[PDB]
Amino acid sequence: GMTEYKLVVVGAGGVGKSALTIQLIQNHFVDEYDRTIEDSYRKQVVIDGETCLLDILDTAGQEEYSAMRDQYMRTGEGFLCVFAINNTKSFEDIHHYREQIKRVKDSEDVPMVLVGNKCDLPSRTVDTKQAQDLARSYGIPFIETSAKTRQGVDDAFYTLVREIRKHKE
Ligand SMILES: Nc1nc2c(ncn2[C@@H]2O[C@H](COP(=O)(O)OP(=O)(O)NP(=O)(O)O)[C@@H](O)[C@H]2O)c(=O)[nH]1
Ligand SMILES: [Mg+2]
Repeated sequence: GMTEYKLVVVGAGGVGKSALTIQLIQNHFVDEYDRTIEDSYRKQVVIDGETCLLDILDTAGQEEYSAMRDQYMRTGEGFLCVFAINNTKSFEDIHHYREQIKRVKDSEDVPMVLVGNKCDLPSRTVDTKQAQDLARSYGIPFIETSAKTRQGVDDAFYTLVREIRKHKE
């Protein structure tokens, strides 16, 4: 049968977790206008020649909401850790999300991808090489994305699936 992947998108408020998830699943960019909440989004894709089902949990970046935190972190198979390249604080916050995940999973080897989003904007304060250097320290892939243009979006999620598959040997 088809394998399903429970992917969890985490990161600071406003970095574009929802917009990435909606661009991946629905192929359009949300900004000014209203939208209905779902929080869990599903998609069939072919990655490296194997069809699979993606189940994406789009988490809140507000720290005051975390009832599901140890929940959705416990049920997730891999994590997209998102910061925005114009938000130094959200890049600094990656450490805290990676530590939360490691604790909840009780593992030093959790499938994860570091995502630097909003790479269409000119106001960059996080250098690509600095984020690459951090991802190398963790041993995980780094991808730059734009939910506005779709640059990198498929690649970020598919790379996470490839990390889960590699882990599962
Ligand atoms: N220029 C640009 N703006 C983006 C990009 N991704 C998201 N945004 C904008 O940034 C804002 C925050 O995006 P949103 O997806 O709601 O962020 P979030 O991480 O889910 N927020 P929260 O943690 O509050 O749930 C929105 O105005 C959205 O249009 C991107 O790649 N480029
Ligand atoms: Mg959101």
